[PDB]
Amino acid sequence: GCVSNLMVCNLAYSGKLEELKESILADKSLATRTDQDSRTALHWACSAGHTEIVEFLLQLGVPVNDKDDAGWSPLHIAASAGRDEIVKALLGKGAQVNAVNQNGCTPLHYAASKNRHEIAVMLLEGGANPDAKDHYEATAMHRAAAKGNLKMIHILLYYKASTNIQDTEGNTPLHLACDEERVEEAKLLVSQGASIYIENKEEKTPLQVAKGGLGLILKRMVEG
Repeated sequence: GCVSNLMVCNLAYSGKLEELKESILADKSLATRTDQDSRTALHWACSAGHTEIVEFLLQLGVPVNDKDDAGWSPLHIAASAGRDEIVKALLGKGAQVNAVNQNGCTPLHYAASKNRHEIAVMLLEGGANPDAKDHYEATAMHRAAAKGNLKMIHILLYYKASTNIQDTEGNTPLHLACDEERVEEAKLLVSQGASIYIENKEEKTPLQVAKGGLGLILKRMVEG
């Protein structure tokens, strides 16, 4: 498909490595020329998962942190699209782990919302802030708890993510775990220090949001 008004962007998106290599080597300025969405060949190669094209552009020494018109960096694009090897390559060239797009999302928010375990680890090994808050003051942990992703909760706890940050509705990840009936996630969160006392904007603790017996189980875990 024609994703760009820029030839080199279409070549990068469609995985046309040799043609892209010919064009840029012939005119190295094409490597950083931007299209209608303010994207270069790097953004499109990240989107379509063309690792070798990404590696080519990085070895050329293109910038790795330029944002398109929606605030997306290559690292956002690679993390969202589940491009494990490209995320590794971008972190190897000092990609901004804590960059935010126009929704205030970091690459880790996307790793969390799409259950991308290996990418979350690479981002966190790379200095990602586990407590980065989006425009709704929500964290990676809010997403993991809401979706019931135990493996992702273990990753975020290992890298020292807080369990008690309130989003704009006053909900901690434990409120969301209780509301979505994520029983084993709720119990893990409490066992690791998630507060049963914090009230959301409806003046409810996680115990009060919890349904059918979960509230008493969590209360007993903290109070005996």
